[PDB]
Amino acid sequence: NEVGYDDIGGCRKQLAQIKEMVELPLRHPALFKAIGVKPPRGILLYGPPGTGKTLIARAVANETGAFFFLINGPEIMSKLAGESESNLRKAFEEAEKNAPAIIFIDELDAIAPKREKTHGEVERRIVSQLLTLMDGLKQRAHVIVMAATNRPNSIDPALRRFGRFDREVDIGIPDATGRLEILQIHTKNMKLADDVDLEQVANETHGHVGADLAALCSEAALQAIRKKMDLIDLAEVMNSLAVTMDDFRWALSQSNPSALRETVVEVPQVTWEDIGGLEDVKRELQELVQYPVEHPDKFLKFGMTPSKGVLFYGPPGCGKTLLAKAIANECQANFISIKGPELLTMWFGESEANVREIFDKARQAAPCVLFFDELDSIAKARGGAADRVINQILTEMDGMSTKKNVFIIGATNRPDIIDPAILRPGRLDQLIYIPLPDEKSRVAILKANLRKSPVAKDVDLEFLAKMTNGFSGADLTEICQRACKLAIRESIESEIRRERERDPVPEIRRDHFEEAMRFARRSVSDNDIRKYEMFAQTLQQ
Amino acid sequence: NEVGYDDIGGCRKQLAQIKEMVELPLRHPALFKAIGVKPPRGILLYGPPGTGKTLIARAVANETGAFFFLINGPEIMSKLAGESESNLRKAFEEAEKNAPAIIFIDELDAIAPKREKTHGEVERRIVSQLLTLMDGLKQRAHVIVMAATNRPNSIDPALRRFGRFDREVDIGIPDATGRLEILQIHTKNMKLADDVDLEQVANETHGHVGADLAALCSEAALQAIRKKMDLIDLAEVMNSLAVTMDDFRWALSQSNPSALRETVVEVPQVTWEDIGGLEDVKRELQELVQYPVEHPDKFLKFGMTPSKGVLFYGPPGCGKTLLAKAIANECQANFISIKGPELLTMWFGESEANVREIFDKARQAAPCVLFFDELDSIAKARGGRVINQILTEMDGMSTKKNVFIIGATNRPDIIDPAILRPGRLDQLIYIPLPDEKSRVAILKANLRKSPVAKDVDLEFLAKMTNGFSGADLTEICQRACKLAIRESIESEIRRERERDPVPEIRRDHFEEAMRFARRSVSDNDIRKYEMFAQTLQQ
Repeated sequence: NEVGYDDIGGCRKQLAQIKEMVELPLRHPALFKAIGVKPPRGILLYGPPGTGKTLIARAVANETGAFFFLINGPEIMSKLAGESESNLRKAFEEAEKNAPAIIFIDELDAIAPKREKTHGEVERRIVSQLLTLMDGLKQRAHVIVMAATNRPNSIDPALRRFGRFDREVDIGIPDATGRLEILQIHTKNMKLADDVDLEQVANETHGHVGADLAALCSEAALQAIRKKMDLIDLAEVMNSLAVTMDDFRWALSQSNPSALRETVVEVPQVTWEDIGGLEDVKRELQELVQYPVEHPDKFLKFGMTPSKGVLFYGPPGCGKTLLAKAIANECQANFISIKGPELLTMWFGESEANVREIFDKARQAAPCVLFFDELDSIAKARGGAADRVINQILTEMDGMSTKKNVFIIGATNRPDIIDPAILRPGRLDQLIYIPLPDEKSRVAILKANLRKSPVAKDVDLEFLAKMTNGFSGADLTEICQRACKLAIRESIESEIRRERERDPVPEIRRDHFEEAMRFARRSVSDNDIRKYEMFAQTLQQ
Repeated sequence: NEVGYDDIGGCRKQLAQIKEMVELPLRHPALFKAIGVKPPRGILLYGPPGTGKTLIARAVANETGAFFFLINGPEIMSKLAGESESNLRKAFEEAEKNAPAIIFIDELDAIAPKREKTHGEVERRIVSQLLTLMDGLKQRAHVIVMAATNRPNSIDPALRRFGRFDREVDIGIPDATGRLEILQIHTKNMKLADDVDLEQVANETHGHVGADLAALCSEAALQAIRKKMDLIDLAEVMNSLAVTMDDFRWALSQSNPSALRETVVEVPQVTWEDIGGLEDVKRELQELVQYPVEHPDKFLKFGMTPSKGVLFYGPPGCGKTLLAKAIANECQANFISIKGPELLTMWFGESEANVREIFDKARQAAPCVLFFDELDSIAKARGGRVINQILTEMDGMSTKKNVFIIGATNRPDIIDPAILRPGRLDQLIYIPLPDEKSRVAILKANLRKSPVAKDVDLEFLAKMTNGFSGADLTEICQRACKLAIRESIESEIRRERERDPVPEIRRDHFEEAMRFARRSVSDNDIRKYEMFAQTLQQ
């Protein structure tokens, strides 16, 4: 036993939560009379698999100094019939006499799956044996258990019956800083050529696993092996560990992550400078999520509970999406975004428990903001009514208190045919129309265009911002892509003349901007803007 | 064994009923030749898990003084195959050898689910052995068996056949004062700092259960442990039992609700001051609700037992919802609200069979009034199933045992051609757009749970909103509250920026919120409701 905190760390919030929730037998054995009962009587761990949850349990039992005693879960499935209760009853009786015991089983879906998966008799008998051993461990000298599950829907809800397995602590995936921590710890073994800071690697990667970052580190060292020709039993590499930034980018091009397409949960990094204008609107969207978190006395002063979200109907654009990202960044709260295709999956695909799973993820990862987009798509597809999604949405938000403040940010192209029921109070009625973005917002968009972009003189960004009033900010990012395409068309094409004969000029100029402002279009028409301003008739009841 | 009867509470009506039904072994065993048969044979216990039904059975066995012997159902499933009759016939013969015996079986659905879900043979061997034991206890010296079930439909319907396990006592989840009672129990063992009276913690923790309140009272002390920097094995962490209201609202902020999104059954604390006006309407509603319950002599005078509910149509407003809550408050009856998304869930999604269980919970929860909302949304979603079982279940409901069905409807024409027929809910009632006295009651609801002072002209806003809605006037009240809070943030930001809360909304905030409201009803929308005032001289 040689593990530590930092090995599979990075997820500092969840590891700090499990630090606060597990340390109660550590140094405080008689405190259970003061607290009344231990909140750990079994701790469930759902997430994308293989994220070092087993090493998380090993690390927390190392820091408590308790008898860890890992039991491999599918070994019970690997035992023969009639003796499958061995190494579980024996393990629990071993942990009964050893009072500092933090039990960790793993792959509980092998042991205790969904009720549809429980065909056969020995599997449900193993399930019953484990849960009866668990509630037999009532207090029983401060012994707890930990599990390793995919998601709570895939396991037996009889184990999720409370009084046992009541703690759900959602390790999930790390952020760019957490992936930087995992990448730094896994590169403690190796040595790099210092041509990369590895924050660009951890920021560039998306949806990976800590074991997948171990695979990236292994493939970078493998590329260091692959570059050199086969030395005759040589330690010429063992003193010259020289993995490069080229090795890391080629490893990133090769690797296929596993936790891809799972819904991300963590706070994003926008820091409010992408957006501009709508100062009372941005103050309102700041306050509705921040002051429930930062000033509970102010909503304790007046007990009238504010709404738990908005509806950003308006023109199609990424400004509402980046605004909703920066809201959770400035609140420093978690963020889950469920866009249009995922909403269409419940109507085309017909799995309406997914809405329950998304809101359960939102509740379990509180404080959080649920961003929703393209909500009219399931209704405009019907046109050319709620249809299993919107009624599910109203079902979940009705069962949603102001405590565990899940925030619901909608985004809609057309407010006419979305839902009559969302306009009523008690539901989510905040018709915050963000307009087509004006000149200050487009200057902020141009400032965001400078991010990860070498910039110099000669560019007339103010002239383009003055011309493109009707062109939206998402469309201004589109013409930034067009000008980038025109620059990339001629950058290395300039120096390929040198190689054809035998400077990169890494700056976009104004002629590329003029060609890009010739080529494109605009993503709005005025006959949509008039029905956007149709809601300005809201004067008097 | 240390649990007293007063240790568990909350469900006062349910605990009174189960003390009424279990006490027949207690002190009067010779009463069985007077009553003929013992009315408990098997008592079924449904409800969400974590409500302390094991504690309830232990406490009722402790006040009875009977041989309890609780067994948990999955321990039978934990045993080896072919010897699983251990702790089943052994347990029932152990209860046979001791006459005051109250068997409690925890998690019956792990033993006896529905029979088609009992794939394989040994599950129904165990279920058959248990039920043959159940009717093998014919009288057998006053033994009865209780069983912790999750839901009545989830267990085998053969197991609830009249003769074994036919007493349903519908424990359910507790109400707000029941939550206060369980909170007082869980804070009896510990001590707080008395900044909160624990009513203000318990009157909003909706959808929570006794295990949830145990989690609240545990994590409040955990927050108190989190408050100190470090105590190195010393008794300052034990004597300073000083958890705060901030710790309790933080604990509710870190509370995962177990039995939320469930049909709640509580008495709703409205007390009639929310809605005024409509003297004839309120007279006939308290007539048709309370007087069948509290005056059965006048309804045994004559035989025309009236309708089992009414229909409310007109504009979409919260006044009829709080009205339906307040009538059940005034009769002190239970209340289950069936909402629009709940009714729309079954029709597009094919969940129709749970209507048979919602009406079953209604029938168990009698006397009660059922509120139904937005029933035309299923009707208006035809152009862009479930209601045919509401039209079956109330038709299969007796003239007594009130389960009164209150409907909420936008368009009164499109709902149902059969509900206006007598025998069904033929009492069409147009609850109108809210008028001046109703809006005064809306202002009374606005100043309810609100800090108040002078510079208020709520009557001036009432006269500005003369022929206009009151639910949108409540929306005006949250808009003015939102205006007052954001200017009540800037009052204290100068003290923190340079280095009073003003807890009353002023009149300029209300007159600014006047400009951010819309007519919810239209004049032709009023006219198509008022066309149904055609019921006149024949």
